Amino acid sequence: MNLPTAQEVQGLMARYIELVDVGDIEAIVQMYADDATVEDPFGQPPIHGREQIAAFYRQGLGGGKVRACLTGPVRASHNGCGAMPFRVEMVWNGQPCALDVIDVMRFDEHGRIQTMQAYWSEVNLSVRE
Amino acid sequence: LPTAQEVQGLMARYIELVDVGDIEAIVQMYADDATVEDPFGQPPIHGREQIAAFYRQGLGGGKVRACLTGPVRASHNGCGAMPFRVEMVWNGQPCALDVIDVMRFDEHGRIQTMQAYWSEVNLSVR
Ligand SMILES: C[C@]12CCc3c(ccc4cc(O)ccc34)[C@@H]1CCC2=O
Ligand SMILES: C[C@]12CCc3c(ccc4cc(O)ccc34)[C@@H]1CCC2=O
Ligand SMILES: [Cl-]
Ligand SMILES: [Cl-]
Ligand SMILES: [Mg+2]
Ligand SMILES: [Mg+2]
Repeated sequence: MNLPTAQEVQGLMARYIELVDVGDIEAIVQMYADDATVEDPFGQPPIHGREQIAAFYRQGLGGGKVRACLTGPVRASHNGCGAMPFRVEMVWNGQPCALDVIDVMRFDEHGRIQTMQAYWSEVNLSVRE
Repeated sequence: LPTAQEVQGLMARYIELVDVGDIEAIVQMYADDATVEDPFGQPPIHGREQIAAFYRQGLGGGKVRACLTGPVRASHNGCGAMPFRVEMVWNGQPCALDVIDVMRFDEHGRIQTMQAYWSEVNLSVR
């Protein structure tokens, strides 16, 4: 594909969250441009290129015990970009938890993720109480 | 720069204000030389009077409601992003729209940039 249409951005970003959910790291990494960046969290130093991005998703996911679901619609532009609200479910201090996240993404004119920026800090982590 | 908890406060305070239609307090939350993109894909709007003409335009009828539809996500470098829904009338059709703003706050606590993510794919007749 060409540069994704708004409909195309909605479908690309929804598939990305299933991959994170199902932990299919190599498929995640194919969605990214070869020279992509990941800023996650946003505010931390960017991670360049597919080798560094695969290891990061291996770090983050490879241990298992992480479900990610959208909590609302993907918001898609007309310049290849979209934003999405989701929740991650995993393990913190041996007890389930949850991190509410928004990822923005900019795609390419080949339809691959050129950037990504994941918003969140500890204010968005919550636990049973 | 403002804290992650404080960003959850400035951004929520900004939807409060959209929701009741106070354009002058919305404009005061901004910086000098702020920019607005909105929608992200269109050139930026910059100037303080222009940023007012923009809120006057969208909002002015008194008939646009804004509410959050999830929590504000905030970073530790003075930035946040938020999901919300706008309801408005559009030439007699009752509609809705789904939106994500991303905002960065200067050290003075004012918006330095705002980028609003949405499209016509984010429109629904209610
Ligand atoms: C890595 C992680 C699980 C997945 C995840 C997190 C944060 C942001 C994310 C953004 C994504 O686009 C996909 C997955 C995550 C969590 C932070 C701590 C944790 O367990
Ligand atoms: C401008 C608008 C009402 C308000 C609004 C819209 C879109 C994005 C927004 C982002 C905001 O932070 C505050 C308000 C809006 C609508 C698009 C069409 C319309 O009538
Ligand atoms: Cl939402
Ligand atoms: Cl949400
Ligand atoms: Mg799944
Ligand atoms: Mg390229």
